[PDB]
Amino acid sequence: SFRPKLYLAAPLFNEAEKESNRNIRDSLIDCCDVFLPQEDGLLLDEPLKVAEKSIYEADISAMKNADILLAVLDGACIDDGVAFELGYAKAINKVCLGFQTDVRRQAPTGNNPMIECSCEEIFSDLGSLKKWLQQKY
Amino acid sequence: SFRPKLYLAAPLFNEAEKESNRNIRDSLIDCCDVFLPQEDLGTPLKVAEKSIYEADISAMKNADILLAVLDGACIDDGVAFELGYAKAINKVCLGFQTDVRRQAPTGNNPMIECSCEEIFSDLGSLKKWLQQKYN
Amino acid sequence: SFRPKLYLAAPLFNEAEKESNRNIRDSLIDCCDVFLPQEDTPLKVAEKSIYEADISAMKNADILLAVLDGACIDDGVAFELGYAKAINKVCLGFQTDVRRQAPTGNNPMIECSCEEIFSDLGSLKKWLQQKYN
Amino acid sequence: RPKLYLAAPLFNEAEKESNRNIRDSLIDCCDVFLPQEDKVAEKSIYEADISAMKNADILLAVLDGACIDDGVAFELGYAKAINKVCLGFQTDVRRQAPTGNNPMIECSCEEIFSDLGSLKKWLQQK
Repeated sequence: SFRPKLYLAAPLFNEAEKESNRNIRDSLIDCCDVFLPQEDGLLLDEPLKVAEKSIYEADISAMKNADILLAVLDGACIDDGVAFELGYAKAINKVCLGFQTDVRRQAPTGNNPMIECSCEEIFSDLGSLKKWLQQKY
Repeated sequence: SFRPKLYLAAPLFNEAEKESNRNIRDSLIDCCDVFLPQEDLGTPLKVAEKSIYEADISAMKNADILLAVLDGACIDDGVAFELGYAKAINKVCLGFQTDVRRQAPTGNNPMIECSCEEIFSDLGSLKKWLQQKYN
Repeated sequence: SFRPKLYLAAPLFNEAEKESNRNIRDSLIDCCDVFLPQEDTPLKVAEKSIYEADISAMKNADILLAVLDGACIDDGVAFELGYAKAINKVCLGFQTDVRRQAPTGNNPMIECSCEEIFSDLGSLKKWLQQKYN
Repeated sequence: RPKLYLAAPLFNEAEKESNRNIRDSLIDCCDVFLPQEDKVAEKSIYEADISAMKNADILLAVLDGACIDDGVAFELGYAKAINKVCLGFQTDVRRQAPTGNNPMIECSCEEIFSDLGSLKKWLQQK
């Protein structure tokens, strides 16, 4: 089969966000290995600058290990952790994709140019994401 | 060595932000060559975004220093992208922040907080700090 | 004395937000009767219609429940909170987000504007019964 | 000489300087209350902003920002409810949705102004 490695970059600050990341992960598991930052032992609010540093390095690793970075763009604004991770993964030449069901945008003209142009594709639904993934490989 | 290469990652969406960024540039233009995205119709959207994007990537590759202005209701997603991109290609990443606001009561998101070598709250200290690093 | 009328002021911009609102409403439908704005032609006329619909629905409400979660507190939620407080409804917040405005918590207009802010649907419904009897 | 309440974010010195640019701009037409100039610490902050909002004729809410500020929006709503003339000032090219501002904001503001020259001129008629 070959199971590509996927890193889900996504806000994880309330249970709706965390339940929604699980949904995306369960939808991809028959395709791809999925790293989920919220399930990777280290979560902040549960040692301040050492927890921060531990979270940071664990995320950098997981990004380096992945083939794909899926960035969840939903929210009143695009989360800054997600944007940073999107730019880092682009610069080390990962395949970069966006997931966006939200009606809100940065400006009437859509997402920021650095988000819109770094994602090869931005998807509004999981099925299109899954078919696009299978044709890419 | 020459004058160091500062790229200014900053929100530029109203006239306050644009003036704020000109103020930052004018104070550094003794230390560093400064790239301001806002200064450096009949345009189809997709090729517009591409050219703005490509030029910023190219400027970022050509910088020694990325300075990320972290102020605002949210940290700008353009700024946060540029920080991650610059950090992955091993630039010097600094933050500038004057807002009282944060993501959570624990501070900035750890990716922003741990990727900036330092975050400054006043230009004088930032400028002097760069001066010590490069003599 | 019948069932109290409750207005759910919440962001409704994606299916996760819309589902989460439905879950708040379902949890409360034994206590109270819940107006759900997501459950209730040019755009200049569509705005004032939603506006008037919502305004009228807050005026006929007893309780305003404002969910504060998000990268920012939604501006509509914030508008509805202040509009409901000025006409003397009971104003309550619901907040599961670990995020705040400052490292000192919510904006004080929000913090003192709400009479209490809950993190469980459990504790909130208990407060209301022990309030009304 | 109406009394005017500036609903404005005030969390960095760019925002605060920008506020005083608005208020100094209009101090020939109207009196302006600036919240940045004028447990229990938050309660006092609360009690004073509402009583100042009460004494105002006009609420002008600056909408610029990556979000419309919740404090500003709270006061916009409060001010509309007790029947002030509510207006907006928006220079930011950002919007909530690609269809403009939230309908609670757009329709509670009688007019949304792009520059102070227009705002200045509109209050001449009122």
